[PDB]
Amino acid sequence: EPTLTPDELWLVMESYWKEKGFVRQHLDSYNAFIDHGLQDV
Repeated sequence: EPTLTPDELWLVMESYWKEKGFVRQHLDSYNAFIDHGLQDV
């Protein structure tokens, strides 16, 4: 079978950034600090 193309693999990676954003590391980790961070200190 004509395996995919190098152009359908674009549509997989296009769904990666419209689902989760680009500022992930700051935003997501701080989100966990509110839940389980303050209570343990």
